[PDB]
Amino acid sequence: PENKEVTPKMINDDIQLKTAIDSLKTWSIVDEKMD
Amino acid sequence: HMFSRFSNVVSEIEKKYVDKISISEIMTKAIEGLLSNLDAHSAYLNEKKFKEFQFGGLGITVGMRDGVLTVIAPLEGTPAYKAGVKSGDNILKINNESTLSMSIDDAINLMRGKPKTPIQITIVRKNEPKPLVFNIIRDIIKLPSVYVKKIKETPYLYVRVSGFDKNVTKSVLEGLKANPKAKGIVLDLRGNPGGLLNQAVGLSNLFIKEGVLVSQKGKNKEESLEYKANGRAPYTNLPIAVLVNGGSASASEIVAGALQDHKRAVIIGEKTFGKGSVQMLLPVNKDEAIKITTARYYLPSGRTIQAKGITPDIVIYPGKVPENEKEVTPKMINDDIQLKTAIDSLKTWSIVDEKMD
Amino acid sequence: HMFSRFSNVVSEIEKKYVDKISISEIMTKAIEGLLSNLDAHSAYLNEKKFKGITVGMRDGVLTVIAPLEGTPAYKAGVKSGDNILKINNESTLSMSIDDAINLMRGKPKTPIQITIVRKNEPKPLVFNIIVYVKKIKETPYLYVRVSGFDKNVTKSVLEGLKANPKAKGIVLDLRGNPGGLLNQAVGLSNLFIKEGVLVSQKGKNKEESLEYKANGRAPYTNLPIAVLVNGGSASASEIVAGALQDHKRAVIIGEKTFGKGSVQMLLPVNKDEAIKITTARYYLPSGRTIQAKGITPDIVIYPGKVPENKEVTPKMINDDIQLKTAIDSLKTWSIVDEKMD
Repeated sequence: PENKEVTPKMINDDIQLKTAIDSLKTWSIVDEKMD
Repeated sequence: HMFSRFSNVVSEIEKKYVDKISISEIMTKAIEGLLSNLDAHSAYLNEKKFKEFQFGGLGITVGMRDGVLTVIAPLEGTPAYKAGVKSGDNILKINNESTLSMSIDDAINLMRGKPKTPIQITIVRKNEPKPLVFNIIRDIIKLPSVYVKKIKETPYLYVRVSGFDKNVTKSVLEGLKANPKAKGIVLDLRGNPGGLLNQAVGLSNLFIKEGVLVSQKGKNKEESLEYKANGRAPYTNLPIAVLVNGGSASASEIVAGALQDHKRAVIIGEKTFGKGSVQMLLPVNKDEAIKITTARYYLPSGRTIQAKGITPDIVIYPGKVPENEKEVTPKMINDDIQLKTAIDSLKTWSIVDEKMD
Repeated sequence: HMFSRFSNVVSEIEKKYVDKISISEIMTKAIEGLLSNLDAHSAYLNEKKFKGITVGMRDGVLTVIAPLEGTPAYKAGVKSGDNILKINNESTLSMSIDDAINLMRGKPKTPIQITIVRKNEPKPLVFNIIVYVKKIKETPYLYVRVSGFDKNVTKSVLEGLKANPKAKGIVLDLRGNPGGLLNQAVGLSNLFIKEGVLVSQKGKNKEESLEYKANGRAPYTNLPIAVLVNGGSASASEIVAGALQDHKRAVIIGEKTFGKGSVQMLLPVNKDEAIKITTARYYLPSGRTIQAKGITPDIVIYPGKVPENKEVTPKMINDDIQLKTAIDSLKTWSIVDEKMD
């Protein structure tokens, strides 16, 4: 939805990649809270 | 005795002006002009206005952005939402009078008044090349704000807070108690204009055990209040997933901001409408008083809400996710992608919990 | 004393505000607030004008933020908003903010060549920086387009009309004219009016009520006139339209005008500070004022296109319908003149 390395260009092209990055952001937050 | 600079200017204005205005009228224009020049949210109450200050309305919460009047968020139960008023628009006129320069207090006075009284508002929208005129009738409709709805085929609830009014903490606590088998929350704060601070720290107190919740600090050492969590937090481990949107402010970012800094939740949505400040009505004269901001609340970290806002950890925008009765059906989740993403962040939280179990 | 109301408020602000503000800072906030609340046009002047053009990005195109009055380049003849092609032999397709200010702005009194392409000009015009009359084709009516009420405008209009002794009507165009010097505006209206009152400045005092009366040196009393006005005309442009309309010396055609009948008398108040307020307002021959009801044209017509089936071409007339109406009102004037003759 709209308003050598992985730039945000193709991240927006496919939604499955974006969901995987958001799933990793949630993993980091839970790790920090439990730490 | 630094009034010399003001005395020189006022000495020539009263002498060479087209009209006949007394010193009293000129000074009132100076007091009112100075207050409106400090910041947006200041106003002056005269002899007549102050006495009458101490029900109903269209439900529009208003605030100024970059010098232009804008609507923060219309409440769901009020006719403003039903009429078609949306957040982010610019108010141009009300009752056929211009909105070039006023304050929040008088603008609220225009909306508020006797119920069942029609009001005409002209609104300029980004997507509309021409301003549109809206006719809205007033009412005194009372609707519950906080309600919990279990989501089907998931252990995750859905707690929507429409407004931070009184007894929100009790309703949230009872709603979470009514589902002892729950294993998640979707704390929806989208389009929440604001509410009371004393209850915002109460709601977040259910989740945070140790650590400051928010701190108000002016330019003076005293009056610098600081709210801290108590040891009676019952739900220090249950997963949360807060939803925010550009129509949330004024203790809609105290609940979201405090959880974000304490890593108690995953803020999801768009950037919030940055609005953090405390306004009081200090009396200055016999029956004249000024409304001047003195202190803001800084998030547990120490950063400020005005006017940066809350940047969600996951940024998304409203839309339909691509596809190929007292509960949250799978259908209603599909219309808005922001609600589906909030459940997705809850699934990852559960998986990490099981892995670390 | 009289400062009791302000002293109490200014102390509370200095004591219980979010930030720490000195009395000097709060005084300027109060001064600038008072002038703004007095009138929209009035404004407090810090360092006045004695003590040059900024280009920003808006909708993907370059726009001018604020032009300075003291820059001599403004009087040179450089017009903003044009499709700029070259600035000192530099490509304008891709420039930065720092590049623009360092290139387009330089030391004055030095030759600088810019290439600008104008929509109406078939070829680009090269400008080096160190109010016209045009006969309308196939019609005996001239076209006195006054873009701005600058100096010598009255002399230029009178001289240009003397170059066309066969004149039979004037489309006096005052559309989109912010205004200018009153003394020149009265001089322009004095060409066409033999006797009467032109304008009158008035304030709150019986003295200083200036009144302007026409003299007998009007050369073009009987020449037909059809003034064009719109919402972009202010001050001196409304002075001519109102003075002619009240004297029945012209036919005003167009839309309603924005009243700007006031005088902003700049005046110092301190060592390096000044104020600007309204001191006199302009009242048209009848008596009614220009601010802010403006001038109601006799023949009201909004911009549009006419329906299909060195000089002013017939094709150029068709683009704007107001110009066609002004020529039509001159044709009727000629017929009525002939009938009584």
